[PDB]
Amino acid sequence: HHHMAKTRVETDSMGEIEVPSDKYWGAQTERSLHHFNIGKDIMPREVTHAFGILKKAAALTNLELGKLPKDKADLIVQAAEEVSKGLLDEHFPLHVWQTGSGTQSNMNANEVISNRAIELAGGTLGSKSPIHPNDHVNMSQSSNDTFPTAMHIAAAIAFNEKLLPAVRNLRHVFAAKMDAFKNIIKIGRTHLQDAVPLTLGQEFSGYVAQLDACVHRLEEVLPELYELAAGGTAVGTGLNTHPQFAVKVAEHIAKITKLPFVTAPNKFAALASHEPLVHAHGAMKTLACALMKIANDIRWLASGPRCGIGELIIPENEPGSSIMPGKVNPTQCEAMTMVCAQVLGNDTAVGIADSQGNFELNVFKPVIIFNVLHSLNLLADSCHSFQEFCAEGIEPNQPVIDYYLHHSLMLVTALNQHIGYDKAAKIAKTAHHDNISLQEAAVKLGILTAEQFAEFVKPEKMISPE
Amino acid sequence: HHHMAKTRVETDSMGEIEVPSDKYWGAQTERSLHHFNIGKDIMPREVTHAFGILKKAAALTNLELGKLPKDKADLIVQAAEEVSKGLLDEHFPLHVWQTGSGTQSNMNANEVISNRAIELAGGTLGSKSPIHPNDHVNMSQSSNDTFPTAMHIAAAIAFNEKLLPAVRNLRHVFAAKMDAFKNIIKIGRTHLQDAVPLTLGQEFSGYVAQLDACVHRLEEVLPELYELAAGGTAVGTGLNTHPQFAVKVAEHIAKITKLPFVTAPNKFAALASHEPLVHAHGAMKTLACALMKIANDIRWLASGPRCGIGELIIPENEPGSSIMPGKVNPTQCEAMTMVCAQVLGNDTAVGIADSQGNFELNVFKPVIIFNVLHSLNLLADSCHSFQEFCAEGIEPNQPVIDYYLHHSLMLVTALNQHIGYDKAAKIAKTAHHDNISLQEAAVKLGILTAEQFAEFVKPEKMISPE
Amino acid sequence: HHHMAKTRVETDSMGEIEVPSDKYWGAQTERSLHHFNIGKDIMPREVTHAFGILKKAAALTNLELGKLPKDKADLIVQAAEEVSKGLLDEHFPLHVWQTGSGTQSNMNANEVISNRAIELAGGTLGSKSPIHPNDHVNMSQSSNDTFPTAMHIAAAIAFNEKLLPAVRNLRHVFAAKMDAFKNIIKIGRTHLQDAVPLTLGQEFSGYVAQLDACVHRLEEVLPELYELAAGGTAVGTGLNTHPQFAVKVAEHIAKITKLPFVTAPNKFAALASHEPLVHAHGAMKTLACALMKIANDIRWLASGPRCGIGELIIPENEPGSSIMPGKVNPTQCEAMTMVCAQVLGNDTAVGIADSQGNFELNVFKPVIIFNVLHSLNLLADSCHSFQEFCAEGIEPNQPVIDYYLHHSLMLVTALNQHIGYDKAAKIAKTAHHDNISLQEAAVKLGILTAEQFAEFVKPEKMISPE
Amino acid sequence: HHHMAKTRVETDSMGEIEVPSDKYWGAQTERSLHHFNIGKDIMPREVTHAFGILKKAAALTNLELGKLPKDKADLIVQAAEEVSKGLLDEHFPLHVWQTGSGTQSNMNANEVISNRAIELAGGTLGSKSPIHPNDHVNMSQSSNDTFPTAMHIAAAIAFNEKLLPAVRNLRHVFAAKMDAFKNIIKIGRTHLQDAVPLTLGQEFSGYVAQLDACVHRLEEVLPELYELAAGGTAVGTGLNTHPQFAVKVAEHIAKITKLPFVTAPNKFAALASHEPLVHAHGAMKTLACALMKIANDIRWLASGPRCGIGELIIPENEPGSSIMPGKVNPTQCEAMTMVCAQVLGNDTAVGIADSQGNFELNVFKPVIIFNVLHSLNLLADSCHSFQEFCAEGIEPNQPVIDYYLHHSLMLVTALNQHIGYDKAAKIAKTAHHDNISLQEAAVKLGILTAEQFAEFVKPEKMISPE
Repeated sequence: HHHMAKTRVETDSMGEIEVPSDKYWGAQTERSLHHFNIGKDIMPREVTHAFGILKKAAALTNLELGKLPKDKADLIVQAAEEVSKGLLDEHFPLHVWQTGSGTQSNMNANEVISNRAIELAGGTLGSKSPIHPNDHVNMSQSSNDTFPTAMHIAAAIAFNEKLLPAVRNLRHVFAAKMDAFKNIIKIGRTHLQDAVPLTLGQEFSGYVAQLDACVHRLEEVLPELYELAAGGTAVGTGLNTHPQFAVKVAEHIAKITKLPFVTAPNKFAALASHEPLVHAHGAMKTLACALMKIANDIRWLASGPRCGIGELIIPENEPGSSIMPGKVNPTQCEAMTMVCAQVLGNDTAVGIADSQGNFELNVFKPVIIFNVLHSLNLLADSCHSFQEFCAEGIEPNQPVIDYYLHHSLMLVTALNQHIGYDKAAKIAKTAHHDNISLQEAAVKLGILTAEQFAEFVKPEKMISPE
Repeated sequence: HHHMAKTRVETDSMGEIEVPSDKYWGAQTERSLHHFNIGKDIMPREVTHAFGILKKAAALTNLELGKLPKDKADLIVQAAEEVSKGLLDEHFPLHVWQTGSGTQSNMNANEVISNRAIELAGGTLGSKSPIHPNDHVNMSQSSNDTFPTAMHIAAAIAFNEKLLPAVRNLRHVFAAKMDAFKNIIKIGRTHLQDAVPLTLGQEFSGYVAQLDACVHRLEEVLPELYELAAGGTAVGTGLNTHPQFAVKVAEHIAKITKLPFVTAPNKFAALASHEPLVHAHGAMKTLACALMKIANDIRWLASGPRCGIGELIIPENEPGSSIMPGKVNPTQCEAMTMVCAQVLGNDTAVGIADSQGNFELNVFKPVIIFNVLHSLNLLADSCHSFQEFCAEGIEPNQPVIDYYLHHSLMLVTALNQHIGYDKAAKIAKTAHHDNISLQEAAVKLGILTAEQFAEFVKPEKMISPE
Repeated sequence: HHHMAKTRVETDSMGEIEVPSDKYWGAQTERSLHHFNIGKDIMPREVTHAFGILKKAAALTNLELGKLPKDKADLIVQAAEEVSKGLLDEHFPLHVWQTGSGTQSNMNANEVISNRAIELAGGTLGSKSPIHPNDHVNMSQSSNDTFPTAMHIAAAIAFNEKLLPAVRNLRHVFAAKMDAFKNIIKIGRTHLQDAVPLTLGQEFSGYVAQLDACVHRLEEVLPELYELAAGGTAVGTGLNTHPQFAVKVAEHIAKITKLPFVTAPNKFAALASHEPLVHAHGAMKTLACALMKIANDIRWLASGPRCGIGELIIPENEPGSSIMPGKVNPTQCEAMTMVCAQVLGNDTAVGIADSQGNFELNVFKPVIIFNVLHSLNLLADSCHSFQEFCAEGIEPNQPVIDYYLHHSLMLVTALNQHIGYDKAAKIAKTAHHDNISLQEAAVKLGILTAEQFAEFVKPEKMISPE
Repeated sequence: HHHMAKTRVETDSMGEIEVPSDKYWGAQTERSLHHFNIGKDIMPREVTHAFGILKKAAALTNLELGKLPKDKADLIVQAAEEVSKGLLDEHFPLHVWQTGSGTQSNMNANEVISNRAIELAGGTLGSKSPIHPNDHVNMSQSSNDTFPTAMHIAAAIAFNEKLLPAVRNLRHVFAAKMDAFKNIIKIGRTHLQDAVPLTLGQEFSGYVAQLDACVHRLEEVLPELYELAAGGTAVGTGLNTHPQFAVKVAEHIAKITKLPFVTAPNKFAALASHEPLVHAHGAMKTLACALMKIANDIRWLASGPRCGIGELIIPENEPGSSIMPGKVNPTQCEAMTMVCAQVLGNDTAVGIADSQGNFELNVFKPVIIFNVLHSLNLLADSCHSFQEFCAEGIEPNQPVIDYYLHHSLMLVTALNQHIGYDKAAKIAKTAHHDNISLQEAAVKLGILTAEQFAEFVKPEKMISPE
């Protein structure tokens, strides 16, 4: 192994290893990079930032418990704050496809925070003095209860700060369009066939209701994620931690994040299984199922400009051609529906990985959180992009909407109570056979005048019960 | 088409069709059987029974609204009660793989209830008099808002009466075993490797906590399922139903079932999408992920009798061989883990089908409810079978548990505070090299007497924090 | 346990058990029914029939090897032939969710064939004389190498006799429509937007090519399925079978079926894993992905009759209403697309189950073959139904096809070489702005006469390279 | 929008846009980055390199057809060679979650190759002179037939050069271990229970056979991938390309790659669907199912060091602790099994995306190739890492293997032919009851001497047929 850049010597129990001088990680992170260079997927930075939160909270807890000297605590807190702010993300090189407990990324956090703290103290990086990655930064913690804590911190923060606001904000654009479109009457479509009318606002209200329900399902995940594994140590018993550490470290994490993190009531389930994250992903899967449908309705309704449906007009954002006026490819719908297919696959992966726990520890932890955060960021980013570059600009093509409404055969049942089923069916059959409107067929057959037809067939009286 | 058995003539708008005389379905059910003979999967009987509930509630509602005469209402209610009790299930022959709105099974219910009601009145089956399948049994309803109502009734009743009790009951067997095993100390296993100890009760407490969380996730689905589509009619607007029908029919369904069914606040989402059923299935998927792990722990811990782990003993229920004493194949674990694999696949199918709605109607309704009820019955039945024939009979193999506890190298860290890390590591290395116990190595090296070892290494002091 | 019907006493190593007198199964099948009453799914009858084939072949082999007397062989062959013909399927009551090796269904076959053979000999059912279910019907076989042999026999026969012919036959209907439609020019659609033209025959040729490729992928599975596990006995070594049994029994199975069954070259992989069946299901998944798209194109192109696309007309098979002329719901497309969603979920289940083998035996065998045969029958049946009741009757709506072709803006690039890009773009922009055709805009602007437009814009010259 | 770095002005039909001066992409790539900033996933570099191959081949073809001047061809070829060698990968910033046709990445290739070619000619970047991204680099190509060509080139090259060699090489390490272990007799395990013996070589032969079959399934994909969409242009007809372009460009791609690329016989299926890539992913899924099982056998057999199975010893690669001798966590098995879970989820995503084609174009192309290449690289990299750091170092723990072999009860059936079933069963029952070996029980009961037992029970005579 070699590095073009200058290196320093670090040590672990396997001996010396050279580490790039401008990086803060240590011997074990460097050594592990050599053995787990699988794929391109770097551990998600939300997990790195959550490790910063955990290590800060641990230092404050160990200080309060009298275990960690104030001067060492202050240095660790300062470095862990930089980690949690994302300022040291280039020092976290490990891939997802690592130790299944995530211990390697826990040690990456310990080594980075130790070496940055050593630098803040004016010491020699790699010397483990005055801040030792295991003895100080990992004090009262274990190889097994740290990564699952980072998983739940990362997922809960991302739900609250990124995903739920993105879905709420898209819902309120659809609601604003719903209100704008509340008096536009359009033809229904069931089984893809022409059907009785509804307003464009009513149809958009379905999307609003779908998104409302998804918001609620995502919120219902959060209490499970607020429960933290920290304090279970190696197998769940808390052996070799302080009797107060589990509760106090969660108290500090709650204070740091202003979210109601608590210690997990059952540490054995918290280490041996990850159904809270299966549930988090399942709620995201329900959102992908709703978004697939909503995005598909928008692109089908806007299809054209002349040989599709064409009831809606969407904004064009990629360059067009002056020789192709009216043509708009629905590229935000395409990105969103591709995201939705990915989320349904990621949901399969998460459930498979969760099902594979053995005894005291599920060792599929990195792939579980990787898929949760991948789906979350894809969904949130696509909601935001689809909102800005498609949904906010949706407009009705009123002449097309109106054409379908008054040229469909489906309004004919408004005639039954006036002329009877037989005469109404005759009007519809003649309209269909002669390729004319219901009104034109009624006049042609001498059954109704045009004024009688307009009195009897009022679409605004066909969008609610009697 | 032909029937060995005597037939009667029925009619629909395509003409005459012969229907077996001893069956209550009518022309459209018979005719559809000829076009949708796909697979072997008959529509689940819970859906049939829910149609009975809906049609009874509809008749009572239409009677109260003055639309349906009392004599016709009474006959429909009587026949619909037989349907809801399962007494007419042989008259529902249609397969899952039918019209994607489920309208064919709605018409199966209308025809059966009409012909049975005609028989109760002493009339001629097939005559549609005095009870017409469309004009009376389907009064105020539509082809599109009836099957989704049956879906939610069936799923909510099955959750409440079958699945949730089965999971609760399995949880309490594991809790009773947890209590029985609370003082049995065993070796932990992490990454499949020997680890620090925990009690067998603590390990079973993890399973108890997993099942508790699953119960809660399944309960959280129910409010979505209690909302019913009935009253949305063809496209969600309620055109061609009574303005009070949606609310009153749900009131009657709630009274019949003693569950809090209500009309859906948004009929457009209720017809165009089925995320409540995606969510119902997702919660079942979390249960499958937990059960896979629990069942696998039980069969691995009981593996043997001599060359596996062997900490547990499970009951034998299939015949054994007197020449193979001690051997027990974990067949309830095998059936359960196969069920869990099926549920994870069914969850993929449900999300795909839900994602495929278009405009005013999702027309994947039968496959969605088919998978929900299939997974539900597999999970509930396997919980019950695994409980009765495996979990209730789990016993510890105390000599094997004890052997591992005192022959593992992992208890050596109890020595550090007395003799130091170096001497403790020397004891462990000698034990490993010489294939002897930690106590034997400590004595062999002259570092500890046996009495000193027993004083310093107390597994009962190694299962909690300091 | 009890039975309304008369019973006889049977015995196994757990004692006496009552078995219905009119059923041919024995003690172990009855006893197992009491422990594995999970779900409704009875082991697929193709597996039962394949057990008949295996047991006939085994009897002929054991006769040839001198192990089985001729009189006993003849009786077993006669009963096993009845099993393989489906004549005894009501005597196979066990569910899929059984012993994960499938040994319970192997014993169901042994007991049925033994008791039917005893009856043919005039003996006492349940006495195991003169035909013993284990000592004669299971002679030279094991509990573990029999069900996987039945799996491969069932799957290979079903591929050859049912699935592949169904797909080939649907392909040739689409090819016949392709030929009929080869001169009908229609507008292309890309991203759902209007695009340059192609013939309806060219578009159908895509479906033909998709089905051809699927046929090839399904055929490529077969050599893996022809390799049989029989002869591996308990763990793959062949301990306790005749050195010639594995090869000779496969020779007899090949002769019975007229398919090239052979003994598996590696019995350890044949018992410990089932990737041939994962591959069989994966090829079916590719067919589901193609059929979803083909069925969706057909229903979208036929959507209407007036407010959708409407380029195609499909046959109506469920009763319509004289007041709704022209309306045809695409119910065969709906059943097919629901089947396709199911197959994608079943594919997830099969891969999960296959991944879960341990050591010498994968004990997820029933769920693997259950999903393979479920997907196979759904796909084959839906192909046949969709062919008969939809594809064979597809017709073009030529006036609608022609309207789109000549009212799209996309043909304008045919003008560039005659009038230049600028004038062509001006024609398109005016057509779009004024809601008129390209020809009308060209005339309106004085750029072209109508005769010049017709000379320059020839759709029949726009469906191939220069 | 802004850039800290110096920028140049580029133009598209939407106007001016600033592009970083040190980047080779152009207006449309920059503008699209602003609209499709979804997730972190950059289009896989294999697709970028394949675009280099396509654009080189296109330039050579257009030169041969007389359409492209030699001086412009030479410049494009030079720049496209740099792209195909990976030398310009920092100039391809677009994400997977883009236009569903992949046209945006096609234009990224055109703009990079144009601007690099302009630089090679000494011109002004952004001027589109002397090399125009559309008029020259995209000459004879379309927005829709280019990305699918890159998909197939990338996948076929990656199969041949990376995935298949990685699987073959892992197979031959397992085969070398198989040969080394051919005389080591161990206890079988079925259903996780002790079973009759087999050699460790026989058990490893199962893994070898599984990998051989997977190699064959992966090879069988390749003929589908060698067929290329290039030449189908917008909808499959080849409108607006040269009649010889499709065949000649594939000829040039075959010459460049030394792989047998050919033009696709049906361009409509090639644009409208992607079952070749579903099949490619399905074959990778079969490999994930095999690897999950193989990796699990290795980690279970090596579990310990004292309270698991412990028949194998694996190398330790992460630092251990001198106080935990003998303990080795199976971290390569963990990374591999996590990869396998990911591949099963990715397979679900690929099938869903492929099923969603409409009319002339499937617009899920980026997510399909993203998952194919993600799964491929994870599988190939994990095979290589698992080979180097686990499989090559697998050793038997012969004392543990031997202990199980001679202390299992399963060898007792070797006694039946000498002492009868009854006496053999008595020996087994006494051994089990008294916790002693079969030999000790036989002696204790006075049934056999130790020498008689050793003569009658020879494990080397128990691993094959009579």
